[PDB]
Amino acid sequence: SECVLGQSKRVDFCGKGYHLMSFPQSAPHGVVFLHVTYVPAQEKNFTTA
Amino acid sequence: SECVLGQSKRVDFCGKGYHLMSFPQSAPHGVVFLHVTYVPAQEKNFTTA
Ligand SMILES: *[C@@H]1O[C@H](CO)[C@@H](O)[C@H](O)[C@H]1NC(C)=O
Ligand SMILES: *[C@@H]1O[C@H](CO)[C@@H](O)[C@H](O)[C@H]1NC(C)=O
Repeated sequence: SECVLGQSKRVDFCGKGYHLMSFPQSAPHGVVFLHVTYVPAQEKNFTTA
Repeated sequence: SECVLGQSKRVDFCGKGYHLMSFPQSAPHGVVFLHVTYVPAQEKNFTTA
């Protein structure tokens, strides 16, 4: 309900990183979610105020 | 806590649609929530960019 039908702000609920969308996949006696997430990379130091 | 005392962004948690607010009602050995919800209607196709 929260990952597939929507976008969840809950941290590490629908996968690590910032959630974008999820895709359900069937399995024997279960369900498999492919949690697409946005992971930042290669940060840079900056002076801030 | 989440539906009555506040507004829930969780999809299909506090009712089917965009949750506005909920109202609790007591019942024997349980509780009843009246989930007020905003569901859109009257769609119209439009070209987008
Ligand atoms: C920022 O600078 C500190 C010390 O100069 C260094 O240890 C750190 O790795 C730098 N971070 C990045 C992302 O370059
Ligand atoms: C939009 O296009 C579809 C094409 O199948 C059509 O059925 C529908 O009536 C159109 N308008 C609405 C109400 O979204």
